[PDB]
Amino acid sequence: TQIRMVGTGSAFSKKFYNNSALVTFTNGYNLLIDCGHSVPKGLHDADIPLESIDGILITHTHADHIGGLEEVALYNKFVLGGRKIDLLVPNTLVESLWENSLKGGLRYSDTLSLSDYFTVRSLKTFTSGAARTQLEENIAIKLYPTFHVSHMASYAVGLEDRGEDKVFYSSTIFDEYLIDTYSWVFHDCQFFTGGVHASLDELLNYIPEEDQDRVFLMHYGDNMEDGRMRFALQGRTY
Amino acid sequence: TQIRMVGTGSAFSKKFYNNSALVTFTNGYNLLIDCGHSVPKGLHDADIPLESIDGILITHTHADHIGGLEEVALYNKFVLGGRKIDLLVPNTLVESLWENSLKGGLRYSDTLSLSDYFTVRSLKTFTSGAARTQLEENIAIKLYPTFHVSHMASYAVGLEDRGEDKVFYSSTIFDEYLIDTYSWVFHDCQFFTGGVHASLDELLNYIPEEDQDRVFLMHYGDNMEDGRMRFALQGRTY
Ligand SMILES: [Zn+2]
Ligand SMILES: [Zn+2]
Ligand SMILES: [Zn+2]
Ligand SMILES: [Zn+2]
Repeated sequence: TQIRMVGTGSAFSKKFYNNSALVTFTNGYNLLIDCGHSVPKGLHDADIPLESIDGILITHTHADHIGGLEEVALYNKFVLGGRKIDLLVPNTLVESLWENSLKGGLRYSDTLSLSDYFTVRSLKTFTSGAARTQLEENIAIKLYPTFHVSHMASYAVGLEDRGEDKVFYSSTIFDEYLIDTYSWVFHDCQFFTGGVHASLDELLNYIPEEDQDRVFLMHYGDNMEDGRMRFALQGRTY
Repeated sequence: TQIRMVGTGSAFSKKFYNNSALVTFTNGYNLLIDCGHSVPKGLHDADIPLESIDGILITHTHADHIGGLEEVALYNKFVLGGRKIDLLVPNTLVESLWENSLKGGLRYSDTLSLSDYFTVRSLKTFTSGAARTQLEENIAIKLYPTFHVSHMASYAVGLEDRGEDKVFYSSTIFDEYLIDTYSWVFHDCQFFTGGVHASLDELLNYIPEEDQDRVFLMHYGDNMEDGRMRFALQGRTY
């Protein structure tokens, strides 16, 4: 079980791609978390063919995480002979994904629903706590509803491979009640206080406890020229 | 009056940016045609600061031409002290731009309408022919409704500087009835017959007339390793 950060920058970064995770499990299952407009290019830069993708997980209904979904359905239905793959989407983000964010239909293959391009795996969610959803024989996913922008639902995902909790992926603002009960933690990081992201200073305000060895930062601004926490390096495996 | 192609690739290209034109007129007016998700990065690569942008023209309500509009409003309202600039939008693409394509509101500066981030210049259009709309003392724009995808309106733009027709920008499928009554013509080009783009072979089917000196190709696929018509070179001025 190893992870590869396809992109690491924020929504408006120009040096790094859209923050997306490329997780490959012990049973050969390759999972991608979020697929923005520049994520398929980040996959083409990392020299991983898109034919190896088995499932895609979605935590946003915004451009930087769903931008490349139309391109993925383009590649699968046209070149790959309509290979319908997994689109792991939480239940509350299903109707908001197709009818709204994808204009109720794709551009090049106009009208059809989302079930024609992907095998929609509606994951279970609610608002007062976490939620577990099994996928394969040893692929489990814990979903935590994170607060990003008002009147919109974002989610954090945890991954369990054959029982053991492997990595906690936040995909979120500075949430006071964390769980890091996980081996590794990748957390959204910002360089300016306020807004709709967890800032670096807010992370250092909750840091004297030596859990810093586990924390990894991501989803940051473009001016990057940079305490025990190590940033997620784009193009670095495991 | 010179043009600079910021990006030249199609929606799914990875080597070139989103097809966008950077036009600077004789009166110092700098105009950008279409602003997709990778266009602000294409501006950062071309070493043109975004503070010099005077107006933005929109011919699509799709991701590859409106993706970067939220980033432009981000830069202007936050860093530039709320410098409201020109957003040249045809009349029929106004209500479809804000309520639908921009989720009825931006992410980082949540609720407000489009008039708070830009000075909406509603351009005049109709479906049976071209339409002229004056902007400044010597900035005129001719809008031709092009057919892209069904049940959606796209537009081609022509630019007249102090009277003379300078360039015809198609931004479209293979339209049989063209006007090239213009000095220069930039046309969408595709490498595969069918779809919703004008293909290269369809252009060569309408080519024995020696008007090829005027035609320039753009908005093409990524496999580019390539009759008198010359392709638009990314990063080439005038
Ligand atoms: Zn993100
Ligand atoms: Zn987010
Ligand atoms: Zn285009
Ligand atoms: Zn188009």
